[PDB]
Amino acid sequence: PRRCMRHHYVDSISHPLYKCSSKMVLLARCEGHCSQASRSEPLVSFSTVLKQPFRSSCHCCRPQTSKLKALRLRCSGGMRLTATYRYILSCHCEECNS
Amino acid sequence: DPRRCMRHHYVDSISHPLYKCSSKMVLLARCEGHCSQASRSEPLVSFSTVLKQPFRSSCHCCRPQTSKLKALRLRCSGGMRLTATYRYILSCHCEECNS
Ligand SMILES: [Cl-]
Repeated sequence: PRRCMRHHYVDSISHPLYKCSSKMVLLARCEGHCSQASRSEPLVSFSTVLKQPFRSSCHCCRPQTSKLKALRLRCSGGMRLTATYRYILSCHCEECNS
Repeated sequence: DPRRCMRHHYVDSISHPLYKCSSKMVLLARCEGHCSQASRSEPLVSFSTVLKQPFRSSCHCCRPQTSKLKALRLRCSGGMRLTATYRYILSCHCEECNS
């Protein structure tokens, strides 16, 4: 089966540079195999050599809708610091380059 | 031999989209298949104002790996000679959507 599904997991958010207390939060990701085949066929040009010579279709498992989240970290030096990220609510198969 | 990323041959009629021309039949190739790799998309974290692209993604697509540039002269009604170009695909493979 393993089609484009939404998946829950937990992770701990840290600042990549500063020293802060790890806060762990529930996240979601999209993952799976879109059923549609991907394809790529040549375009014909009477004007120029084509910068992009190919017409293609490719479906990828991506977030369809998501909710923005804020997160404050207790960072050393009495620093309060805030992080943003998007909690994924639904996933779908979507064209690689819309 | 499953339905994976590979080359397919077909003959196609080349014609100008605007001008009247004597069409030419040519052998073409395209890529088509199902890459084994699962696609995925995860949220990114940022301490700036919200990120414009909030997700890091992986997605493999069946694309031309190698190709040969072709040209073709079409005879057209106005006595005009029109030259088309296209790429003859030589090999296909699964490649990341972004690049
Ligand atoms: Cl010529």
